[PDB]
Amino acid sequence: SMIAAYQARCQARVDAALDALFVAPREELQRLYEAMRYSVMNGGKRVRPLLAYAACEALGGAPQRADAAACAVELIHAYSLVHDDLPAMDDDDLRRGQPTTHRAFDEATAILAADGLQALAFEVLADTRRNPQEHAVCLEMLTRLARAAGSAGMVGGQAIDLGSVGVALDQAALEVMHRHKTGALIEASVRLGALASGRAEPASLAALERYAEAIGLAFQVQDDILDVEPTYPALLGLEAAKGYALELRDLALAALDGFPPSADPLRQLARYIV
Amino acid sequence: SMIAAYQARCQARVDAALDALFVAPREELQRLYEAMRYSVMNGGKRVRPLLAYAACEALGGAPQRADAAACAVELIHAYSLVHDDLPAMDDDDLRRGQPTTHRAFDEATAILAADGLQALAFEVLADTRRNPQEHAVCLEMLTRLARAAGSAGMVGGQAIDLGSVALDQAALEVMHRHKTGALIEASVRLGALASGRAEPASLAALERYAEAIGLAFQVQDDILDVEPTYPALLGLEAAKGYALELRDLALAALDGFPPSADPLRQLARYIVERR
Ligand SMILES: O=C(O)CCn1c(=O)oc2ccccc21
Ligand SMILES: O=C(O)CCn1c(=O)oc2ccccc21
Ligand SMILES: O=C(O)CCn1c(=O)oc2ccccc21
Ligand SMILES: [Cl-]
Repeated sequence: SMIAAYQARCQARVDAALDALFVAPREELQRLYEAMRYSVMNGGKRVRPLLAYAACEALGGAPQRADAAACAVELIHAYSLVHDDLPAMDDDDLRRGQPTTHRAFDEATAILAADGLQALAFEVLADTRRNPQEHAVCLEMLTRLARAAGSAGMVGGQAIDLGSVGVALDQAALEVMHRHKTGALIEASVRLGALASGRAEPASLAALERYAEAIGLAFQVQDDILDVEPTYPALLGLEAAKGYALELRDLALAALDGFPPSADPLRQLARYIV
Repeated sequence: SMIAAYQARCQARVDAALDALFVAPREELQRLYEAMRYSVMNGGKRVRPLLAYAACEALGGAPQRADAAACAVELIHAYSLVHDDLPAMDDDDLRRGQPTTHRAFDEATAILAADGLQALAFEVLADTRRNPQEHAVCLEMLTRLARAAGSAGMVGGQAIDLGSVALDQAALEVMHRHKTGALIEASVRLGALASGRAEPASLAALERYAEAIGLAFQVQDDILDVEPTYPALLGLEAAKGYALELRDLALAALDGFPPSADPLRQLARYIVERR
């Protein structure tokens, strides 16, 4: 497909940029940096970088402009999964058949590596060589990532989740959890790409935000559906869940009304998800 | 010396600014925000904020200019302590007699509250209302904090410590300079940036200052514990002498600074005069 090729391009590109970030500045830090590299360079699909690049293109920006954005959102993502894997959280020994970072190294080193990955996400955005936007735009990219990654966004979502165990969530509560835990960062990926284009305007930003809201949820619905083929199918029944995923794809496509052909990657992604 | 009063003024001010950051934006996030507040609003002495304010004043800036800097360095510091307390690290039930965050709440919540505190540190610096410097200066503050807080600074120092075992003075100093020095130095740097009057020579001198006091503090601390350390490496009396040498280097780095740098001078003396 066109989307398969777009994904593969985004993945090669961001991977090359990320791989360069993990050189220990001195010998004593080698194992720390190897854990950082292990936590990031793990064959992930890089959906968040794809979204940054595609949002950048949708507004007419050359995609290399979003390199730093793409790296930052992937760094946030990766750190979040390392902390999530720990015994006090999800306690996961394996991710796609490979040991998780605390299992491959040790729990302290995993905690620290991921802590350093979060810092690096911000470092890369603030670095006007790696992220060479107008300074006001660099700051807005930082602001948006920090809000989305923190306790009002992704980390907050993780807290809502742990605070809902043993409660039977209704759909509205489930969606509140998803919008925080995964939606904030998806939205920030699109927002930061769009900002990197050097052509953002408030109307186009608001429309891309509607797009992102839609596809973020659509990812979760469809994930639950593929698991079958407190979940969307369990709440709704399998068939109504499938209908809901199509509704989300339609909201996503509608948000892109008026965009030029250079938004086709975002349209194609919305279809691919469902 | 008025250093105690300077410290108390810096503490009240930064505490007021920090306390305002822990309002949950909706109900479902209340307990997370409470754990964040619990992890920061613990009566700490706020040395890093003190440094940001004093560096700002040392360069003729009004101190409220450094409010965001002060908050950001304290947030990084507070998150680092919460993760350090965790069972996989130092495994402490107590911090100054009070239950650690993982005990008062739970381990996941401690991990997450601290993760959120790190994001907030960057949020506060990038927020041009809370940190109303020129844009280029906001970015340099962000750059410096990020580098100091991450795997090449504070987190790296934590890894070096974890990774160490049979260690010589140079290697001990490498560990300290990362684990504690980087953030101490960034506190001074950010405050100086916030003055609006930074320049390379002054920045460099303040960096020498920060290097010196960060180390002096660790030397004096080992000396007081008596009661792989500075006294064991050097002998108790040469360690005491080395603490004075570090204070002197700190004070020499501030040669030529005006009287408004007096808080930094008094702080350097205080570090080696305690007990
Ligand atoms: O599994 C693969 O390697 C290709 C699958 N794949 C694709 O074709 O487009 C995608 C967009 C986002 C994530 C995965 C995608
Ligand atoms: O802890 C007190 O209230 C008095 C001790 N104290 C002081 O007098 O100045 C200080 C600077 C930093 C940390 C502690 C300091
Ligand atoms: O972490 C703290 O707040 C207490 C330790 N501490 C202090 O009280 O004065 C210091 C000066 C330099 C480095 C650490 C110092
Ligand atoms: Cl389709």
